Amino acid sequence: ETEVQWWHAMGGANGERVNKIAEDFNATQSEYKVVPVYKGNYTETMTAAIAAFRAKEHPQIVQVFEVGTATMMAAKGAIYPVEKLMNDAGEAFDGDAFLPAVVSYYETPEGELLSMPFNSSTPVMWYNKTALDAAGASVPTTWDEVKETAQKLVDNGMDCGVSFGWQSWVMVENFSAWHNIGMGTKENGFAGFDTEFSFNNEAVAARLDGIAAMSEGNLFKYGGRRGDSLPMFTNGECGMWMNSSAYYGSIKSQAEFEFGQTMLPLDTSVADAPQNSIIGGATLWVLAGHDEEEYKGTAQFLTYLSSPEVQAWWHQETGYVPITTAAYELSKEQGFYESNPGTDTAIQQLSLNTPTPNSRGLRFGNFVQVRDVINEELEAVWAGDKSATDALNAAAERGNTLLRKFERSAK
Ligand SMILES: O=P(O)(O)OC[C@H](O)CO
Repeated sequence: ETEVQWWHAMGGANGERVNKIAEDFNATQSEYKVVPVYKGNYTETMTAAIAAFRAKEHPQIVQVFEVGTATMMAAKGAIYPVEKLMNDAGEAFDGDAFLPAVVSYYETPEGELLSMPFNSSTPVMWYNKTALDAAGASVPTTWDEVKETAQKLVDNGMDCGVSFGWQSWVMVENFSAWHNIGMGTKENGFAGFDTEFSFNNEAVAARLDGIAAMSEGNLFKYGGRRGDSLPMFTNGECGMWMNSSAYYGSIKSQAEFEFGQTMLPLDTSVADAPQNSIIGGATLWVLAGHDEEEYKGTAQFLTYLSSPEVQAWWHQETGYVPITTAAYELSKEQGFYESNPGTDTAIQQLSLNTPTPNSRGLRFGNFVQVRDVINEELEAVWAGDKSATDALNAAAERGNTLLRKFERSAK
């Protein structure tokens, strides 16, 4: 058998599902063996795959988070564009089948998808319904309601009211799209490499300052980057938790309480109605430099991932959105949204209203490094070391240096 190495960043429950998908494909035919290899968080996984390319130890497939897309698109010669791979191997590829938001987010300026969609998400407001009920609180729709609900929870003895993971993705990137404000110039990077950051504005700053002020009295508690704060929610310590829809699998298995999810809170001091939320998660890039049989097996595995049944199973088990309309329709016909209330929140929120350039998503080179900058500066806010105005100004300044570095090399 010819092995197809797939380096990915799926840990915990979702990682076990990756291994089930690969092995199911391996059991259906006798020519190709997909070998999934966990390489760490998204940054570690992308870094590892790129570093391996010199020693020719790089995988056939690498999962690269949405953040890394501009960098991967500029890495011409390192990637095998998926449409060319599929045609070369004799496998179908129909980009139009993917959700419109996925297509608009990932397509090149000429309308081509270079990578294979797989795990797309958006942030939702997770909540402990048991704790809300005991506190006499309601599911919030606005930021004022988030604070009031947090107060009721803590008054009723909850350790803390609200927290969030992936804080830049949630409280800067998605917060901006949800309120139709720009994240950077040149249409959040889609219109040019000469972009600069625009999130250092009064709307974002005032919200971050408001959250920091909730630390007193434990209405808010910071619980770290990425998914580090997950056990705060599943242990029943915080009653509200904003993070990826893709925590559904972990939450369903680890939470001893009744849980729900709803759309992100609206900051009514910024807007009277929400816009839409934006993509998170990753896509699958095929790397150059391998042989024909390795690519044939890669293409056949991508076909296995393209089926509505596999896409629906992945969505149902993880909380990543159904990546195609067909997978959504299959899940609906199976009664999944009736039997599991709220699992259609993420797909609805991505397409809530006709998008604007501010709500398409983001495309910034070196955004892997900018993500660290933004997390560092937000941590300075939670620690009381900087105001949000100063922290965001520093994040935009440091981020702009990274954008200029990318622009200089992308020519
Ligand atoms: O937890 P995920 O896979 O939905 O990813 C969250 C963010 O989009 C990562 O940048």
